[PDB]
Amino acid sequence: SMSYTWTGALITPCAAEESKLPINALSNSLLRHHNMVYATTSRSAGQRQKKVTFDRLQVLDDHYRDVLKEMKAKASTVKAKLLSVEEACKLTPPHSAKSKYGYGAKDVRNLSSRAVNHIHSVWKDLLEDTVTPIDTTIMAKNEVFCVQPEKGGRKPARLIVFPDLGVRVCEKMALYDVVSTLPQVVMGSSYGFQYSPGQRVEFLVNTWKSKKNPMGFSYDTRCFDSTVTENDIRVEESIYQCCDLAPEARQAIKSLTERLYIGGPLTNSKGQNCGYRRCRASGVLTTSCGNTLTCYLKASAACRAAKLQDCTMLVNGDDLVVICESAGTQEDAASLRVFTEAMTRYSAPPGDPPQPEYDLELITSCSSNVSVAHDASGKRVYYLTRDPTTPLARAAWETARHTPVNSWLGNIIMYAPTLWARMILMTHFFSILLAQEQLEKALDCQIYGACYSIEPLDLPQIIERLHGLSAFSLHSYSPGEINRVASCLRKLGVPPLRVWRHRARSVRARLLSQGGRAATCGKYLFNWAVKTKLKLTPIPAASQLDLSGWFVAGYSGGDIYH
Ligand SMILES: CC(C)Oc1ccc(CC[C@@]2(C3CCCC3)CC(O)=CC(=O)O2)cc1F
Repeated sequence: SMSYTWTGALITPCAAEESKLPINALSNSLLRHHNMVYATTSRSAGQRQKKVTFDRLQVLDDHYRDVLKEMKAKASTVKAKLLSVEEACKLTPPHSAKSKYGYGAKDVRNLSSRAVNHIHSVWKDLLEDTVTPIDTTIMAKNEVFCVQPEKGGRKPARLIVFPDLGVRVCEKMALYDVVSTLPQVVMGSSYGFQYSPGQRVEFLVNTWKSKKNPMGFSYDTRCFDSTVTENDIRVEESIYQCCDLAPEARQAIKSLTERLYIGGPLTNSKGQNCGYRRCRASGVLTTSCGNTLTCYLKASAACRAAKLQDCTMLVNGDDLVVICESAGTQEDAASLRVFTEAMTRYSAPPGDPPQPEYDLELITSCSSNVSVAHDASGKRVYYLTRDPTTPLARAAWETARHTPVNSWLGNIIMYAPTLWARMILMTHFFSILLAQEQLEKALDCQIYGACYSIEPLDLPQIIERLHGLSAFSLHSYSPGEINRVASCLRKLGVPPLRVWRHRARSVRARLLSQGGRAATCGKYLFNWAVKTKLKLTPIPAASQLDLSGWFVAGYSGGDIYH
């Protein structure tokens, strides 16, 4: 069936859209080639519509059925509970999309009578009615990228499809416990969202070492959300239903599946009918869990079809990496084609065709790769990095323009040991926080799709707990990593190391001069910038820091605030 049908009504914005990085003294000090940085807008929604719209053909075989049976068996070991209206309300981001029924996210969080009553009525309706398609809004996302000259043309806007706030709270009540606990039970060590960046590195390295002649590949599905069929979504529901659930949960899950998850009408911000969806909704609670299960099922079966030897998968939504035993270069290329053919039959055709890789450092998954640097003792150590282009472009935008959610803070947290997060992101943003006297102000950021309020002054202990003390003393980064950063700095027009070091020393001195948590930031985050090093001992606050909850599950598109 067609992933989408369209009426001709436009996908409309509801606020002004800026497409060019503005000229701004603060962002200019970070990167001067502002014309390289753009944001997507509703103007390119038509381009995206064409890309996401196609007929899916799906044929299922014995391998598919076998894997599904195994997954259901694991799912049957899971007991999940309904959330109360209170608990669900508390998971709603403060700035989540308001309801069309006269209340917003703040009212939901405050347990406002108008909010809570409508939620109860939506829930009751889910129980009474298991057929009527539920309305969704479709919007073009405004996301920031750098121009890729070698590729041609800007990325068009991604779309988001989401039901009303009232429905989203009901999804949490029925399914929050399921989507938080089920994936790890079903997929075990293959479930990527259970890992911190360091734990992800550990899993990848150990998996690589477990093979005699390791070979790995990332598999890019062409528009994964759109490839997801009614069958796939019903199969996901059948997996959910294997859980030990309350009767009202079972009914609500069945209802949400029939009325929302399988498909439904698309409405623009002007209230006009834009068309109809028969694929994954990108803005529902089950997007991440559904994609992860479905990607895992199809890939596991395709591994068997391709007769890959000892395939180990790591899955995060639609992001898939496979590590296996090499059968030789020609044999590997042939087996990857068979894998691709199998995935295609399952309705997960390739974007870029998968390529066998024999160096672990060259495998990119979740937009990231393992690399090597040296710790204080000179020992080679593994850590997670990524190309810094998008992080830096977004940092520049977030410098020039105010936004609730700050990718830069998430990037510092997740990539704290990296050359670029330390040299550039920490230096740049602490200089701004110093200038603004806003070090004490908590900021919102995203980790694995969930939103968190984080105090920048807590960064030293957060980094220690997450990455260890070595994050503050890594040096001698790999030539490949240094070269990649070098290319980025040239492309974006970012100042060189000598400039960042100078800026960092000044930032550090000021932080130190202020005492308290500010001084701890100066000492630990910027020790790299000084000749006369300070001794970096374990921070007492880090030992009593429970960073569990951060890496339990993925919630991208799921409207989750922790
Ligand atoms: C990209 C290239 C043209 O320039 C650089 C080369 C190396 C580095 C790393 C410098 C280093 C890090 C420490 C954390 C931030 C800067 C690590 C290192 O090996 C020595 C050092 O003085 O600091 C940055 C650079 F910007």
